Amino acid sequence: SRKTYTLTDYLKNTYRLKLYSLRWISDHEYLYKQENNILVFNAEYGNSSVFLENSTFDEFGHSINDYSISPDGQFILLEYNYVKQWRHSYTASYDIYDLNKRQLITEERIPNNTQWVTWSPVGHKLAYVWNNDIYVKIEPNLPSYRITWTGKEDIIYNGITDWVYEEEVFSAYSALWWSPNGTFLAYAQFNDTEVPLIEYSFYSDESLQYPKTVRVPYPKAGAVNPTVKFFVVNTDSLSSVTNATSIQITAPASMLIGDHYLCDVTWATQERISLQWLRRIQNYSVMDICDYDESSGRWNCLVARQHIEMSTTGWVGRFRPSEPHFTLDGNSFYKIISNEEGYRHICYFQIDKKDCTFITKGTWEVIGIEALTSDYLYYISNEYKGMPGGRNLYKIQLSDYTKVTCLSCELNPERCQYYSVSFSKEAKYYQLRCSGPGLPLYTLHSSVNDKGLRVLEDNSALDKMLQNVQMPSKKLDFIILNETKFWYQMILPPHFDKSKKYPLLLDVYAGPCSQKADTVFRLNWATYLASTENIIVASFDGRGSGYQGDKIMHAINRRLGTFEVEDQIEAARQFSKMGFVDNKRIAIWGWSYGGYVTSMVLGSGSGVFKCGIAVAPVSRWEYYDSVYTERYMGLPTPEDNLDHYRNSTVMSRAENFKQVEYLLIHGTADDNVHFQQSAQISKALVDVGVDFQAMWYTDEDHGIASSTAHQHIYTHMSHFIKQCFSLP
Amino acid sequence: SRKTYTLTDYLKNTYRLKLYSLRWISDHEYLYKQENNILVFNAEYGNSSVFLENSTFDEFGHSINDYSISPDGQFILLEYNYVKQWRHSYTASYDIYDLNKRQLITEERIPNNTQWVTWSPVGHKLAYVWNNDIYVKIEPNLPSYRITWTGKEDIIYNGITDWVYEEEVFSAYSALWWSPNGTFLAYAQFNDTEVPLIEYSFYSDESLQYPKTVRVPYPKAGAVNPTVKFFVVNTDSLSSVTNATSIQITAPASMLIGDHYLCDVTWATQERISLQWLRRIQNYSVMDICDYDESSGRWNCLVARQHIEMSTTGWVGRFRPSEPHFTLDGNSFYKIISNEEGYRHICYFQIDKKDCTFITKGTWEVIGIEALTSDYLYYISNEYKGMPGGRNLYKIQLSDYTKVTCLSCELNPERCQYYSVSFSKEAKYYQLRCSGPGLPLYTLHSSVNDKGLRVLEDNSALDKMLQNVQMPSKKLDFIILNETKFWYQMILPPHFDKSKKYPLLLDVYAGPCSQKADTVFRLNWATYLASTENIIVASFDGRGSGYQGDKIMHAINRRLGTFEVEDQIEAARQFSKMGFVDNKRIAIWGWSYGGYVTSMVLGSGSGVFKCGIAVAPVSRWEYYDSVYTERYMGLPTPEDNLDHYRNSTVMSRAENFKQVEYLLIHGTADDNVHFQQSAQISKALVDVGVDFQAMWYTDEDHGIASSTAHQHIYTHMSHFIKQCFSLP
Ligand SMILES: N[C@@H](CCNC(=O)c1ccc(-c2cccc(C(F)(F)F)c2)cc1)Cc1cc(F)c(F)cc1F
Ligand SMILES: N[C@@H](CCNC(=O)c1ccc(-c2cccc(C(F)(F)F)c2)cc1)Cc1cc(F)c(F)cc1F
Repeated sequence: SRKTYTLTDYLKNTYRLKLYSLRWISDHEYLYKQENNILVFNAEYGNSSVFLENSTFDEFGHSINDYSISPDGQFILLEYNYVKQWRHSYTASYDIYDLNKRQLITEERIPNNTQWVTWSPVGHKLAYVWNNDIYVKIEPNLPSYRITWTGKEDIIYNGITDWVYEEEVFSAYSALWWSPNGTFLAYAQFNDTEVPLIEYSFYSDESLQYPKTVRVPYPKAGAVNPTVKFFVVNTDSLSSVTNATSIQITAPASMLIGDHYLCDVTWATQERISLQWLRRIQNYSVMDICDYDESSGRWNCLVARQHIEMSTTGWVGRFRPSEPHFTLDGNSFYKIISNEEGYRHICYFQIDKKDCTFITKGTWEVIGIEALTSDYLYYISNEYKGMPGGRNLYKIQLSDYTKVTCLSCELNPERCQYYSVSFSKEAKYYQLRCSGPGLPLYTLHSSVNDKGLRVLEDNSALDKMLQNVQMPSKKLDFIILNETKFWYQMILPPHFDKSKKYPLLLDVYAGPCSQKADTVFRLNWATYLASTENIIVASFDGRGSGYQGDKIMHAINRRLGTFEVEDQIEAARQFSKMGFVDNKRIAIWGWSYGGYVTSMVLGSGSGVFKCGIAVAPVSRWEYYDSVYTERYMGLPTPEDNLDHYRNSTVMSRAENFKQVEYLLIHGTADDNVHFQQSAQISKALVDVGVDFQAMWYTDEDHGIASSTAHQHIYTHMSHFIKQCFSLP
Repeated sequence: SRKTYTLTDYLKNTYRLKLYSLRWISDHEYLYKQENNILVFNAEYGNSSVFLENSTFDEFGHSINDYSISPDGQFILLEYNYVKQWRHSYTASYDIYDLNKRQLITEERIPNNTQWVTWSPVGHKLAYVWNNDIYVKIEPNLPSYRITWTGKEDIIYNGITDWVYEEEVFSAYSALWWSPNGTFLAYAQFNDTEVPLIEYSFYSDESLQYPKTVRVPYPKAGAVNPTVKFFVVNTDSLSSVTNATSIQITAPASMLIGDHYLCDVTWATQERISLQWLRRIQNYSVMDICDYDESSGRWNCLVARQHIEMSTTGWVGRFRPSEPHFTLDGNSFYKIISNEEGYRHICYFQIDKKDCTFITKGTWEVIGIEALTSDYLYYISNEYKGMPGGRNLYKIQLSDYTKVTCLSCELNPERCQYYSVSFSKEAKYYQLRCSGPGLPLYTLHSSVNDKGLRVLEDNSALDKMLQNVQMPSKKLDFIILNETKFWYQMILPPHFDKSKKYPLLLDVYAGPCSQKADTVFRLNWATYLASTENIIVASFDGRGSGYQGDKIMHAINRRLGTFEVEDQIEAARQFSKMGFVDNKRIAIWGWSYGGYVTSMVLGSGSGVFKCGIAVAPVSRWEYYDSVYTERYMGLPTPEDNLDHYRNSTVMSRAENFKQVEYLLIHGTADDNVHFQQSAQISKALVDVGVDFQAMWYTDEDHGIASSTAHQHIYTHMSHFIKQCFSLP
């Protein structure tokens, strides 16, 4: 093949991966969009066709960002006027459409700048947050009853996460939960009153004559956190002329003794909701189970049905403690927790019994509980071929815990080692989403039979074009460092000749529970570098990395900026112990956590690496947010861990940068890793007379994700590497 | 010579220029400091010796930043605890010392964080500003009477300039004027109430967990300006138990019709003070002369003793209108104004007569009036050898306006063509400060005789070492472009060979009234470039440039970002029309205004220049301060000049940067040219997919002047140039 995967291929998206994005609404009915056409595929027969023609909204009057169909097939929510806030959060505008009655509503509309909105999980009620206050609407035209009255901007958050909760805990803007009926609106309240603010400049269009100052309630390590109250309200019994009563659920006693976060809300039954609470020191959590006193109107969390989760070697959970899965009756649950040997497995609990029973075991981990039937529990794990880089669907028999069937391991062993799954309601049917090492492969299935009905997308189009191009290949292997196996992955250039010396780029993330070596098919920067510029792009999962059990993962506990960084160096040495590395031309790079590691590595003065790029790096843990930082580091106080805190900064390593070429890039409106962190590094290197290279990106955040800038930054970075490696 | 002026020579200050910094206190007595020793040289005889021994303060207890001896020889003010604000402004701490009585005061001390402080011009009174309010102290231990009560931070300024006045109008923090007696404290009041704020981040020591937001009352072009009131108060008649009465002087009527600034305060006599007022549109100024009604207690500005200054071709004054010089009686004054042909010359005014009389004329300008006697007026001009790059002391006979004696032209024609002057009281004796083309040369003189008593410093030390080093030479010449002569200066490398092709660096300022080509000796970056890296470093004074009369200077009126930029390009062409320029290797660079021009030139797509560095550049005039920007551009409104404003941005030229290599540098804590200005450029270039090089400087201002950073920046820029020119 004469052609090659080029920078412009990557940047302009020459070769598209096709996804198959479906959405179940019954136990056999899902949706697929097509040239604006919302079809409804019937997995049971195949006699699928129109649900909503593409032209239905050619007159609508606005560009349509997203849609939500009420579960009861009666309405469609129309999300237009999208405006991003943080990672998950945004505000939008919303119109409701009567499907049964070919008509768009016009009365008692859902207001512009709405923070969140969602259907009741059965029926067609609407919960919406606007101005920090929650509103309910039983019918798509009746006035909305105001649940909360305390919403103040950047102080009181009703039904929605503040910044830290958004990013660190829940990964959504939304702090609302429906009871599977439609009766109860569970919601949390966040008081940011004494949280400090991060303040940075936003410059906007050329036209804006004074830069605006952005101000964000953001708790850095050891600062004052937000506080949380949790409430439940009845939706049915809602007088259109009395301010509703929301029954607060107070937390456990072991929690109220001090700083705590709310770290899970999972409903069990129509009148039973679970909560999990985490202490500010995140090695101790508790789960409450609370029933509705149908005569009293209160909520009762039986001290005898609490369940403690804790760790002596580390923190609780991968990032947070896992969610529980309740059986129809809601008297027992399944939950992934760490076992005695330190492996995340499925433990089966009874509401009232302290001890659970491990219904899976071994040297490997459960990734997620996916669905639970009367007969089976389905879960994804990296058990197959002893490979933590891999993902598969498995099936366990409820009536017998040794009847484990792998549903995916065998379908396409060569093409498909990284599965994910989407189940129909009642888990009647399921989609498998294969992500590598071959091209993504979407296929549909029936639980009952296990037989593979239909191939939904096999990307053979993409595959056609790829035969024309000199693709890199991808080695996934381990090396042994103690009696421990540490996985790496290399992206080998085309026609890789093991006797030649290739230049190597060490691509780094390295954060707690990271996994940079996997079986996933990717078309990114690395592809352009290997293919066109004949650069091996490595990645390595050392200590602190996840899915290999608490011994590797918690190795980094209270010691961030150490083993993970050192393993990264070690890994490089080992690649040059192999024979294909021009050890006069090893580079490093990374973004976010991985920019930090790349900065630490460069400052280590191991003289292994020539140059390096840090994108949006952490430079000092006291600058990052409390909930992340503390999870690993605890409190920056001399009675706690102020020592490793002060010992793990990039600035303290500035002298050693004399030995390297360094490119530092930061977006200026990074709400997350504040430009501050990069500004401190620069100042440090300036103070010590080290030259380096810098780039900022005006009005850009942690993603540097705008079309123009993403192009600019990968371009810029490309030259830097080429220059560093001397490539004409 | 084997050695060369190296980067490290420039950066580490290998070769020092010696100054001779004296301060007159009588008509024959001045001071010189020596290894901490404050001597007093008696120019009359020479029998000079100790005034204050170096050890006098080895016990003082603080590091001493500065000192001020009261005019009546009785006290010394001790300024310690210096803390910079803007260009001139700062806060400090002050102790008073009794010279007559070998004792440091301890009672009713001058308070920490004092904004300004000054002796009465005769006697030993003290005026001090603190918390925006003025305080007077008749004796160094008696309580201080509070003159003003309205001082509010960042809103009310009594006795001190706000940001824009500091930088643009007066060039001091101080808005206080003593009457030559010690009777009257004239002061101005600045109301910033509706001035917008510039807000930027300041990051501080590593330790500061949240960056601080700096907020500064700063009016961008066409924003709401500060307003000014002016007051006079009697110091003598000051009850220690009645709030003083300050007599407001209101402005003229022609002023109060709209926006205006106060643009000069010069006292005439013990009971007569001059003011000048400038309209917000700065082509019209008025001067008030005001006498004290000794019975009334008012101030009277006789409408018949007003004097209008205005321009049809430009703005009034070089930057502001010039100060007046009053004769002993205070009934007439001398002032530099522009003549009928557009040359800044000395016009002689009578208090009551509209017209003045030009007592100098020609194609050349008066730089400044230096002293006036009963017999002579002394002034500096660039008249000699028709050279606007030169500065000389001249003398005119009051009794006869043709008796013009040049006091300096002839002393050392080869060494000395750039003089400045310091006069004793009554102008009995004078120091000449020669600044080039030779090594600075400081010499003392007597007015009466004109004979050169003593050589004070001849830098022959510096001259010794320089004979060891391969110094660059400096050609200063003109070229003709229309029937106009435009001056340039080249810094030629050692052993310059006119038949070889040298790479050329065009060093740019180019702003209104700029002069980059002069006879001054400099040891800067340019020196290292020419000497060591054999790079010609040129500079060129095109239209908009000063000291050559209103026709060149006002050429740029309402057209900033045009002729000045174009002439810069033209200049380059002309250097490559000569034969020593490798025209495949012309670069451009500049700081502040010059950063702007460097950016416009690079954006011109004249493909004359290969690379270029912009330090701290203006990028869009609507981002700069009102008082500077409006002086040249008027208002950014469609009924005014919104057109040239919007047509003169660097962002609009972003496409053309594809043709060049570009280095953009900004300090992040630039209170002056906000990092905004650079942040908008970068954004523009990213939007048009242009690659460039960027460097920010954490917590640096428009000076990038901190010791570590100035080193870093000149280092970084050096590599960039070398790289661009391919120099090993
Ligand atoms: N801010 C950090 C986010 C880390 N959290 C997660 O990735 C994450 C991912 C998933 C979940 C999550 C959400 C719902 C349910 C679960 C559950 F199933 F319970 F495990 C987990 C919780 C947290 C990452 C980060 C880390 C850095 F060091 C840095 F500099 C920048 C960064 F953005
Ligand atoms: N702000 C600009 C000021 C340059 N200098 C002056 O304006 C100035 C202003 C006033 C005077 C002055 C002060 C006292 C008395 C007199 C006079 F009375 F005229 F003798 C003039 C002398 C020089 C410089 C500048 C210009 C820019 F374009 C830019 F982007 C940044 C900058 F800092």
